[PDB]
Amino acid sequence: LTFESTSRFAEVDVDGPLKLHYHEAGVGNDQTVVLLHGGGPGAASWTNFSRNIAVLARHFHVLAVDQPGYGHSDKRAEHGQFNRYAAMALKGLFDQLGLGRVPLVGNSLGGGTAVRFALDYPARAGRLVLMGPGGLSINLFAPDPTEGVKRLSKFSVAPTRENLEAFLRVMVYDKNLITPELVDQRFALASTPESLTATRAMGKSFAGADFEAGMMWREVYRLRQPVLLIWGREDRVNPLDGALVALKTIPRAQLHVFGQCGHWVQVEKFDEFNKLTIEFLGGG
Amino acid sequence: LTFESTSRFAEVDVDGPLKLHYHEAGVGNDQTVVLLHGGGPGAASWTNFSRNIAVLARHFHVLAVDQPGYGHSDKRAEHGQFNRYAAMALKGLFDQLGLGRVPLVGNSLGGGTAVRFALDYPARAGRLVLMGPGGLSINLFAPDPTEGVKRLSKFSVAPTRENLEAFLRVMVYDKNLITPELVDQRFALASTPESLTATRAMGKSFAGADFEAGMMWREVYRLRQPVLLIWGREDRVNPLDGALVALKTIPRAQLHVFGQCGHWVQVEKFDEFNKLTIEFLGGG
Amino acid sequence: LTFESTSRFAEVDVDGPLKLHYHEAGVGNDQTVVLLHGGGPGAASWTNFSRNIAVLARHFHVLAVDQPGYGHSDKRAEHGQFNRYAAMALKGLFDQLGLGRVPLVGNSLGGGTAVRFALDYPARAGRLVLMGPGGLSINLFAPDPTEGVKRLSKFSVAPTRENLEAFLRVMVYDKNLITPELVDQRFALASTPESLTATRAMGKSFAGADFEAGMMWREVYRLRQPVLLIWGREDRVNPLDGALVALKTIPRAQLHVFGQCGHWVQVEKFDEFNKLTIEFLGGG
Amino acid sequence: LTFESTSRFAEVDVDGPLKLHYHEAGVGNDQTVVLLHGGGPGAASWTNFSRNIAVLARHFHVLAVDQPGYGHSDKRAEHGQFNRYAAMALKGLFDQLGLGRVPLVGNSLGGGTAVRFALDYPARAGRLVLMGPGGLSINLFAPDPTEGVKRLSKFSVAPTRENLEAFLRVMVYDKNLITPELVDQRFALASTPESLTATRAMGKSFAGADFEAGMMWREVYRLRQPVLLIWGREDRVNPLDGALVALKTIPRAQLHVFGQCGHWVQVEKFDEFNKLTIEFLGGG
Repeated sequence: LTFESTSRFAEVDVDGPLKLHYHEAGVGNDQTVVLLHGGGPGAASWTNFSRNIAVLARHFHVLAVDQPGYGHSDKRAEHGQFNRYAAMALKGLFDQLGLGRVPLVGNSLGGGTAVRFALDYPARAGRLVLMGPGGLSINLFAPDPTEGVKRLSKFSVAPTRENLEAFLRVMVYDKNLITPELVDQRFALASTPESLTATRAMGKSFAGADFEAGMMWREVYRLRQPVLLIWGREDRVNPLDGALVALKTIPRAQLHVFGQCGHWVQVEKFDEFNKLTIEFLGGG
Repeated sequence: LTFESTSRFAEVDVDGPLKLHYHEAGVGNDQTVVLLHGGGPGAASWTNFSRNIAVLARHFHVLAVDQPGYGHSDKRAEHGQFNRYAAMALKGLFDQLGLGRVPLVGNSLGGGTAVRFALDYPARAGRLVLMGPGGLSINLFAPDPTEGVKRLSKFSVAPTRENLEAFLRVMVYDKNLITPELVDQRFALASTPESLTATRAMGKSFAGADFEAGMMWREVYRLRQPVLLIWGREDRVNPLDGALVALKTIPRAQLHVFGQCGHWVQVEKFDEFNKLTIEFLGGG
Repeated sequence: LTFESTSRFAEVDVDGPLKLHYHEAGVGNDQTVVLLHGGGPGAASWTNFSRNIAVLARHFHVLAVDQPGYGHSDKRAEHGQFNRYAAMALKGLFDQLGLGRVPLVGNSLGGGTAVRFALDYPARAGRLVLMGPGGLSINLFAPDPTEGVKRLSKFSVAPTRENLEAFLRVMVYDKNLITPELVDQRFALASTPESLTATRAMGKSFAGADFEAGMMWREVYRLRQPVLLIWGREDRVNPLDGALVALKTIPRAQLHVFGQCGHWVQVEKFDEFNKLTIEFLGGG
Repeated sequence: LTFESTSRFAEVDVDGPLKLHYHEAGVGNDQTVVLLHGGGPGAASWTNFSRNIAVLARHFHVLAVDQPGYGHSDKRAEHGQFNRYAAMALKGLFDQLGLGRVPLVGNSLGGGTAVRFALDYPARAGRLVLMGPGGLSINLFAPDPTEGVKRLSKFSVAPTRENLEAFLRVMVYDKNLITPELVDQRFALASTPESLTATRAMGKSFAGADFEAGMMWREVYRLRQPVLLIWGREDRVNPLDGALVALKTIPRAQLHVFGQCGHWVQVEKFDEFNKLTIEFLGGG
């Protein structure tokens, strides 16, 4: 399995044509699962899930989708509330691929997209696995913006390698994961005019009209599927107190918390995350 | 595997001779694990872990120990702080069986014993799996005593079948698990003069001198092993808010919460509990 | 000041004529305040706020309104979501009496009504004082129904003196406040056929398809006024964990928690409660 | 009232002579109260409590004590656990001035000292008012170190004007309180060689083998007096989740949380803070 061997494009209609890039693996396997990556500058499907896609593709038909604004998907300068935008694009892709009801796995912004998708198209989303998710999180104790969100904002205003390394270091417990190679690769993708345009567009999208669409903690009481919330105890972007409304109100919720783990559970606790996800989605 | 085929006794010295009953299975397997049951009237090892012992014994050398006051272990009318008493008995058994460092699995009172054991004899306890545990739990939001503890107290004062059924119903989410057969079997064991004597002795043991020994949330910052806390979201005896000091202060802690699950995780979520415990203790 | 001397009636229109009873004191004081009582069987304005009306009436023009279904207000057999029904009745009274923007003080059910009113008619509500409030509370840790709600339901199905006493005992920290006289007085009011009709109508409304209007924790981010949340640490009906979403999402929120205090803050901490309310509402 | 008019010195003995500086006002008022300031670089009694001393001195005999290492009190290069060191200094002052049982008001580091004092010398401490206190706080949700503590450490390693400004900005909700004049005044006091010696001695003491005496969340169940915890909802140094163990375990605890308020409650909510403290301590 390589980036190039798994690479696919589709064109969907979201206020006009929208190119989506995704990775496909495990084509032999009956159970389809959709993977939605985190939203840090320069993030994309293959790098977000590099420790997961091969293991999951042994069990499932994996569709890892670059969200609009990321990777090789289109990077429009203008769009509405991001999670609803991304959810509409994914729904376009489900229809094109002939999918019915499919489980979704999403970290951070991708968790927000997975939830918005499961609320807007309830019959299309099966079981959800959500790692340090946006949208259904509401930090009952942590003052907003969090240390993590403030470092992301600083990069948006001053997109330097130093500001990117600072944001990456508050995303993990083990700061040695933030290697010079990782910083150089993320920064090369994040600093392009097309990426910076998307990065800011996405910021502006969460304030003003349709802010309510981002307050998904108000709505997840309506989810009827099993939902596995996964958190790093030391998440400094979407901290653990953000899990409590979702855990209380989602009828078939579970929560797993990992000590000595920040915001990148799928990287920092890859083996434990892989085994939880395989068991929760029925072993395939 | 039957109650009779697995039954064992040992005599240990705890302020004089103390008979301990336990169940042994998986004698072929290299990794020993000790199971410590919950403390409800009439509880014992075989009935507490009936959905777990056979599955665990495929992977591990299982020692499921009737705590002093329960099952076929001695039921003294007088003893100190219960968890320290039970921990001293277990340590006597470890020495007799020639055990070094062994992981422990404990629900409720047994979780309290497992923790007291891991604090008092730190080199003898490996990984801990603790389900709705006593002792390291401190209910930061729930007024004490909880609905669950009050129903246990009512049975101690008025040991009727009706008061026992009432206490059992607040221990599970799915009240159909509290069958007439289960109520009749627990009540027959709970109502014996020997059991009632132990039941009250144990009550009196948690107030007065050595109350600090029961406040293990003050001490678990010192635990150096991985610890898997497991809770039912709807636990009405040791509610979920009781997990937070332990999750914060134990360096290598994890937490799993099950929605639609009360105080008997090992029964109500037996399959998920079994798989979590097997993976966490290294698959054996 | 007596029940009789302060007693007033108004007729308002909510799907037809609705008689409201209220108590008026401190006439000619510059600032009007409306008090809304809790919803336990036999509750009413005068008995709910007897340790408060005389003191508040030194500073404020006090209107203590019997909500529909309570005291001498009309006791209809059917209504929609209770808080919106009560808020529509209160709006009728505000219009009839010519009130502009008035601060509201509400405990439990009355706190829910005060919030529903402040959301639906934002220009008519000033500062809110909410004591163990319903509606905007969501018990993130406590399994629902709570011990307090379960004892209320038990009375509703078997309206005996013993079941009322059991419900009143989980309302207070100091169970000596639950005197034979209090039990007798409340039982007499709660067991009339009209009062039972109202309590049975309350049950159907809370589990009808109108339930979303009750989930005011979803909506209080919209409140623009200062809001003083007041909780008994030992509240067993609406426990302290129910404060957290409102404290987080109301911009100008404050929270005060009293140790050694249950659900009846205005009785068990009457002096401290009076003093907080007088200062928060501007001294009068 | 001025810095100069209220300035007093005492010599006490803690492993040898120790000069303490304090401010005295309201002499001849029946009730003495001791104020203990927070621990930010350049902090001292007069600047910490300038919006409070004049008001409190109308009701109380105020002693505002510069803790060892701050203001004009001695700045030793080495000491044990800071709160016990400061509590031993305060006991020396109490004995020297002939004080009996005195209520204590402390913010942050000073709240830790007030608690250590109330635990070690229980007959000498009355009612406690603790604002965003250290020591008895344990951040159950917030990863440690907090954004606030990290900016303090950054100043300690690189004691520049820019790093001090960055630390002062996470102390307050309204960043306009952090004026060039405030930064200039604090930087001047914080960057003297004696003050840097004291701040470097503070660092070593908090990560020395004396750390257990700092974990006062383990011990405050012993406090017998009424304790008023006061928190800014937006506290980024000692965040609100740090209140929960103390609120649960102190028998006569109260908590007050101000929305739109950071770590400096006594500055950002000075009027409401003064009024709460005056009422709680008995009006004087």
